[PDB]
Amino acid sequence: GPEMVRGQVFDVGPRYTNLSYIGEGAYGMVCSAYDNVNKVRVAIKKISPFEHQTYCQRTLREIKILLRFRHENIIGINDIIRAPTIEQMKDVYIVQDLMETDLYKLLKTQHLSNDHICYFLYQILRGLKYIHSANVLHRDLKPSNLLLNTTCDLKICDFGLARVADTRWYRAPEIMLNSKGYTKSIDIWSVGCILAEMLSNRPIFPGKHYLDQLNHILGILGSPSQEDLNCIINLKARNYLLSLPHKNKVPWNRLFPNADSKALDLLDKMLTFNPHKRIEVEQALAHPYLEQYYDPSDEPIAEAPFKFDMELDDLPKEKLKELIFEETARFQPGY
Ligand SMILES: O=C(Nc1ccc2n[nH]c(-c3ccncc3)c2c1)[C@@H]1CCN(CC(=O)N2CCN(c3ccc(-c4ncccn4)cc3)CC2)C1
Repeated sequence: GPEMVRGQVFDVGPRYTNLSYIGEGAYGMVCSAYDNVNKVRVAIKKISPFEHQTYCQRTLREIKILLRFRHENIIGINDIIRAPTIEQMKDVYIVQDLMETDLYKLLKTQHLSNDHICYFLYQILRGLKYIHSANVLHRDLKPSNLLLNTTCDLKICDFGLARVADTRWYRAPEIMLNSKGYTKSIDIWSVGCILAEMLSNRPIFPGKHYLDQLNHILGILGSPSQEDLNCIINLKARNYLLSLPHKNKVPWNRLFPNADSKALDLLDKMLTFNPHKRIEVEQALAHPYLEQYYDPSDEPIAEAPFKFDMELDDLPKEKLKELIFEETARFQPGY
C-alpha cells in the first residue's frame, strides 16, 4: 500500500518515499519525501481541487506560472504526479525543492538581527523584480510565502492568486478602499508590511475588517494629503477618506526604536499611502539600506513577460481540469 501522513494518502511511489508532514491549509497538505531517482529530499504537496472552479483556477495558475518562471529566489516545480487519464485524476502531487522553514514560522521563535533582515529583504525584492519584470502581480505576499534554507537563502512561493498586470493584513490600502486601477505597487506594500514584521515580530496593520485595518494604517501614516486624495479614481474611495478624522503621522522610529535608520527610510517608501508615489522594485533594490547586496548584474529579469490576462475566470471547472491535465503532461513519459 501507499504511504499515509496525518490520514492523507500520498500515492507517489515508487519514486518518492519516506513521506513526513510539513504543513497544511486550504490548498491541501505538504510533506517532505525522498526522491529515489535523483537521491535528494524534496517537498511534495497534495492538491485535490477538482470539485470547484476557484480551486482549479488557483491550481492552474500555480502550475503555469511556476513552470514558466526560473529564478533563484522563486520556488520551482521539479515534477508533477497525477493519474494517467483525466477521469482518474482526483489529486495532483507537485514536487518542489525542500527548504528548512518559512518566515512565518521563523518569526514565531526567533528575533532577527539587522544582518538577517537586510539579506531577507534583499532576496524578497530580488525575486519580486523578476516577478514584476514578467508583467505579473503576486498579490499575496506574506511571511508564510517566503521559504528559507539553512544559509538564509529565500524563495517566494504560492502563485495561486497571481495575475498578469492589466489573512488580509498584508493588503494595500487601495485594494481595501476599492480605489480601482491596481498596479505592481500592491506587492511593494506587502513587502513593506513584511519588513515591519521582521523588525518587531508582529504584524504592523492587523484589523477585524478593512475599516479597522484602514484606521490602523492611517493612525500610523497619518491622513492622506489632499493631493493624495485627488489621485484616487474612485469617488466613493475619496469620499470615504474625507469622512475620517484627521490623524498625524507617527514617526517610524517610535514604533521601531532599534531599527536601522536606513531600514526605516525604505520602510517609509514602501508603506507610502499613494500607490503612484510608492517606491518601485528596482528603486527599492538601489536603496542605501541594501547597499551590501545590491548588484544589478546579478538581479535578472524574465526572458518573456506575460502579455495577456490568462482568461480563466469564466472557464468551467471541468475545462480547467483538462487544462491542468495538459499542463502536467510534460512530466509524463513520451513514446
Ligand atoms: O508552495 C507552497 N509550499 C511549499 C513549497 C515547497 C517547499 N519546500 N519546503 C517547504 C517548507 C515549508 C515550511 N517548512 C519547511 C519546508 C515548502 C513549502 C505552498 C503550499 C501550497 N502552495 C500553493 C499551491 O499549491 N497552489 C495555490 C493554491 N491552490 C489551491 C487552493 C485551494 C484549494 C482548495 N482545495 C480544497 C478545499 C479548498 N481549497 C485547492 C487548490 C493549489 C495550487 C503554496
